[PDB]
Amino acid sequence: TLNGGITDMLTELANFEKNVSQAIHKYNAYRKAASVIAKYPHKIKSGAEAKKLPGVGTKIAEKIDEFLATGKLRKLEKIRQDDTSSSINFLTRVSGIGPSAARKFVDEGIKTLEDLRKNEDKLNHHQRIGLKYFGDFEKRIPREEMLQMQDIVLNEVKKVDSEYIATVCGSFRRGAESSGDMDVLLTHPSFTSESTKQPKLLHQVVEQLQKVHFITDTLSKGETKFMGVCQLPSKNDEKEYPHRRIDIRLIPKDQYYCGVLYFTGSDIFNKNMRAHALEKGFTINEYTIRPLGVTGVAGEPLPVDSEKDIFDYIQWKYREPKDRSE
DNA sequence: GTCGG
DNA sequence: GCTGATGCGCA
DNA sequence: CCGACGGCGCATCAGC
Ligand SMILES: [Cl-]
Ligand SMILES: [Cl-]
Ligand SMILES: [Cl-]
Ligand SMILES: [Cl-]
Ligand SMILES: [Cl-]
Ligand SMILES: [Mg+2]
Ligand SMILES: [Mg+2]
Ligand SMILES: [Mg+2]
Ligand code: NA
Ligand code: NA
Repeated sequence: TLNGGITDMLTELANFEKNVSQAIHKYNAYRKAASVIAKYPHKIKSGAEAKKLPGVGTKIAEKIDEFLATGKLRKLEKIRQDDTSSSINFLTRVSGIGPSAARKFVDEGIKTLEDLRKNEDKLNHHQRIGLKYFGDFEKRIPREEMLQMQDIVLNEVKKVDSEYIATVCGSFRRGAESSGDMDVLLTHPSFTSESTKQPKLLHQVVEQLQKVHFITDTLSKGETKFMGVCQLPSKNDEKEYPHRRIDIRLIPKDQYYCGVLYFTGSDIFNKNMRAHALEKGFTINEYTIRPLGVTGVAGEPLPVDSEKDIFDYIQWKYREPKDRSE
């Protein structure tokens, strides 16, 4: 892809800053730069050219000049040669191990997959599941499998209560040929911004998906959000499907459009949409869009009847989910 | 790391 | 138990 | 030129 060398380099640096340096704002700056560069319709041929883009400053331009001149970046060559950095970065790939736990682990001599299995006693439940399924969670999901997964979830939900509506969001909604995981937005008429006259609405769905053995493990679970593991059924003598990450959010029914916008993403698109909203005088979350008061405080929710309504308020033209990807 | 207050 | 902060995570 | 940068759910810990 166009400018793929550069957006790789920057993505790699972003990961280093988040996972090793624990410099989350440099992570964000590198990701914003990579993002704007990726949508730039011309081959970048200098740092001075790239610098004109929003989110590319002096230091990224210097890096782009080195990479363009040489085909590499010495900064990234040193990071790659540092075994400690590589170990720390690697352990963050385990679900439940973030940058702080990876460093502690590496500080205690736990550097490899082998080391983590010998030291299961130091891992919490989430981390144990992330380890057990490590290879499986590194794989993407063909859209073909996502369709089978959607079919099971929509079916089992319908059985619990035909009034539930479940929408598969994330990269799948955006039209991706493969997905990292499955994200399911759930609504039910008894859960609104006004009140909750039925308990256990998310719990009912989760336990039904457990009863039929689709959901296999739980990483975390509250009233509105479920994070776990699932698996498609396979045929006799066939290799098993990989276990897959699944997220389910229950959103108030009257807030469905803010919900589905948030959950459709991508993440960078959401952050750029919310930042733009901020500079247009609004604040957006998965529940509401509200006008910003002069005290800084947000006002009451604005009426929303579609995703496009949210785009209209901030004076963006409507982007279809397919155009919300990086 | 970038950009704006 | 709380509030507030941190860690890990979602898009 | 120093300090803000989307926004929040769940799990856990600190200091009450
Ligand atoms: Cl930072
Ligand atoms: Cl390189
Ligand atoms: Cl559970
Ligand atoms: Cl809404
Ligand atoms: Cl809200
Ligand atoms: Mg996803
Ligand atoms: Mg997900
Ligand atoms: Mg993600
Ligand atoms: Na710039
Ligand atoms: Na991780």
